Amino acid sequence: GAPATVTEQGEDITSKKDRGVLKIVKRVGNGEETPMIGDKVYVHYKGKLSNGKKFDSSHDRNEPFVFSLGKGQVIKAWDIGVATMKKGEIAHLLIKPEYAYGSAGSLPKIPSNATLFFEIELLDFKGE
Ligand SMILES: COc1cc([C@@H](C(=O)N2CCCC[C@H]2C(=O)OCc2cnn(CCO)c2)C2CCCCC2)cc(OC)c1OC
Repeated sequence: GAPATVTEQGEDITSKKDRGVLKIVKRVGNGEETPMIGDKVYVHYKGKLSNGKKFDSSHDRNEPFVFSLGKGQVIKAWDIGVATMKKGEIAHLLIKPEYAYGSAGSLPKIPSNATLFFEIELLDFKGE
């Protein structure tokens, strides 16, 4: 499935090169520009735990998910990943626990040492 394809073909977009965040572009976006730190960013996404026990979607609540890039408002993997994305881009990320909820997890929703998978669409970004 999509997670396995990322684990095999996905590009390592971490600075440390520890394969903590792997990316595949699934639909190529418009323009050359990607968002800067501090940009207000608008996305739709679907996400799941590797263990299969929890799934989440913006689409579920039908409304775009909005956050300020690079401010740690989301897990580190998103600050890294969404910064590589162009407007209109859809991407897959596979994320080791160190770039998500770590050894502590975020119980009861996320267990300790969880791997996460996301499908993300970058709708738009604006400068603060
Ligand atoms: C850990 O808590 C959460 C995790 C997540 C999901 C998640 O891990 N993320 C949500 C989308 C942004 C990336 C990442 C995250 O940073 O979640 C924490 C988060 C949720 N909202 N925000 C901004 C508001 O402070 C940050 C997670 C994906 C795996 C399947 C179960 C849920 C969604 C949540 O609310 C919808 C959430 O509760 C606040």
